[PDB]
Amino acid sequence: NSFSGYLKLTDNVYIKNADIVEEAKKVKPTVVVNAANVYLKHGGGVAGALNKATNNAMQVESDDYIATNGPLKVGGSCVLSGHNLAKHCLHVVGPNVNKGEDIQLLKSAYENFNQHEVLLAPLLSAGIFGADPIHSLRVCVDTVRTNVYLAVFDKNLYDKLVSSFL
Ligand SMILES: O=C(O)C1=C(c2ccc3nccnc3c2)CCC1
Repeated sequence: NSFSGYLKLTDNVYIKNADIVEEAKKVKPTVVVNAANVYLKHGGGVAGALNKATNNAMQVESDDYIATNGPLKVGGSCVLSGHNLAKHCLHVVGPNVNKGEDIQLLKSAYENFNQHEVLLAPLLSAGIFGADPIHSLRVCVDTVRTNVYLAVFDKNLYDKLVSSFL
């Protein structure tokens, strides 16, 4: 968990402008969080980038998980291998508010982080899921109590989050 160059936002939330894939390779954290969908189909965004970095090993494992256990629910999670990126990958489903999924489930999604002492993660429900990323950072800060290191790819978004917060 050799996190470097993070800005401390609260006693347990840290933020950096970085590619989460590169952070996972440099740090080899105990847990990397995936911004997943209920069928664990890692087609784009952060999910597609993490899967690509494992050379599809994450997708083959995810398919076997779904055949045995069924899909997750919105607001839920499962722990699978982190492959070459981490000891574990915590797959978490935030609501896709553009498909009518309730924004109240974004608190349930962040609650899954509390089963892990330290996590490297993206903001949930940002990008294609449609939630406002600054609102997602506020829910993370209010809900997560363990130590979370957030990676934000886009520098324009990172500066907006740091300005709104501090
Ligand atoms: O900074 C982020 O967590 C966000 C996104 C991201 C991040 C890394 C990605 N890497 C490759 C392709 N697409 C990506 C999208 C999309 C929404 C916010």
